[PDB]
Amino acid sequence: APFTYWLNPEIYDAGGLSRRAFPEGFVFGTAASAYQVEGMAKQGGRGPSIWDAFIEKPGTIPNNATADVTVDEYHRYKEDVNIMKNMGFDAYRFSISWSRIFPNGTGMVNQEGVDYYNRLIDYMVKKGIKPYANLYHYDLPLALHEQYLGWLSPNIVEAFADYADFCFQTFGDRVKDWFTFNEPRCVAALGYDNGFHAPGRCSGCDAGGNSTTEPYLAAHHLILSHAAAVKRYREKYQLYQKGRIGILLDFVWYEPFSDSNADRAAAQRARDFHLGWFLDPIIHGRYPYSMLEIVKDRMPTFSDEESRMVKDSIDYVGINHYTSFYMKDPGPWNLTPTSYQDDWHVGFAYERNGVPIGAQANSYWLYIVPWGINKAVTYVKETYGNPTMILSENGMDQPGNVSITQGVHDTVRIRYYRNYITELKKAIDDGAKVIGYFAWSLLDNFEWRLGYTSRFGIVYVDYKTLKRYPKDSAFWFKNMLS
Ligand SMILES: OC[C@@H]1[C@@H](O)[C@H](O)[C@H](O)c2nccn21
Repeated sequence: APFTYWLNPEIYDAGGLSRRAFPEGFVFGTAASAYQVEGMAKQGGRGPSIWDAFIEKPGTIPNNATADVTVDEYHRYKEDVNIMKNMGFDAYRFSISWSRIFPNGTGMVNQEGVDYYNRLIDYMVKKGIKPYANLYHYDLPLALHEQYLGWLSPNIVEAFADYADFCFQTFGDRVKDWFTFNEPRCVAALGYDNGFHAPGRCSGCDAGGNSTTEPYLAAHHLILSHAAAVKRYREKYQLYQKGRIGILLDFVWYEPFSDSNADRAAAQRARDFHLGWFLDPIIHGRYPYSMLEIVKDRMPTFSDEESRMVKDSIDYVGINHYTSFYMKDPGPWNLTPTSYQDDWHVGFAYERNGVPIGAQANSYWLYIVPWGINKAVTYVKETYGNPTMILSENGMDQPGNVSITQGVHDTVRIRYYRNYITELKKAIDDGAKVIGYFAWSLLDNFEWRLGYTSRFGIVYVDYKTLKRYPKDSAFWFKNMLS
């Protein structure tokens, strides 16, 4: 419809933002993941992942949609990179599909898979887009899950390190910025606490599991796998390739509902279980105190050697930040362990004095709370010794069921980005060592359990034709970044 092409004046209101408002060399980019954008899930030599198996169960994804094709970046990568360049972005964080490189997780390399990533990276470099390569975004090769239950076995650690090592050796001559994992908290909690994500394990889940122990086991092995991969990079590659390696951690801002000691403690406890679970080991070589005291024997311990390997195993930390909630003390605690989520012993709140903390996006979990990004970045600065940070994801979603015509006029997303980036700038002006910002995501894509019912892109994708239509938010970035 002709209204698709109405010029939204919001595009040109940058709210005082520009590159001059950020540090010299500050990177702006977009982020996506292999499974969510590539397609060719069962082609090109790619081995099955745990999500290929998980999606097979009817009812798992709305309308039984799959990511077998999704937005087909496998074939359309030049177009996508061209849009990124045209909108003024400096960088693209993509992920490498483990099972596209090693169909069964180990051993035989799938050369067709290697050739794909080589094409993608060479084109990015040609067009002057900086590659940031994440090694893992939820896509464990099914064979490793079948062999020894994947993240639940110590066997996975060296399996991951070998895969990482291969990637460094193969792609590290042009990829200078690496991440080991996207959101290991999500991998552990959604995969093994409530089974919402693959492999769908939890207490009483059809696939089996134990919510009291398995999340902590998976998280422990993810931390070890991260540190073993970083060891490979540091000992064999870093000096020659002159790149950097880190990890991507989700961080919801938890704000005390009131200034009571109990509510402040509740908020800290939520931070500990959400972020500290991974960041305390990396920065201090130990788990958070609250977690140790609450979870006790159900949390694995690091050997002295492991602790040394894990501590300072990053050159920077990616903070994936979207939203904030209020946190309350929930009263006396139940003494019987039931789940990781229950181990937090906190109460969530979404409003205070009849006022919502913010408007909701399409996603049930996503509340629009711009001030939260400032508090979250300041918290990491003050708590973890002013580490080098990348704000590695930020964005919001519309319903999937919107047309091209209305889908492109995403004024709410412009406001989201203007406000959140403004609040991030305040944190940086106050001393936070943030070196980059990445929007989730360039394209509308396969949104895990929500399938195609959620649209996170700054570029609309018609799923019938796979044609791209930049939304007003993409043009907002284009104007702001120029
Ligand atoms: O929900 C939108 C996106 C996901 O598509 C993706 O897994 C990303 O890593 C992420 N972290 C928090 C939210 N999101």
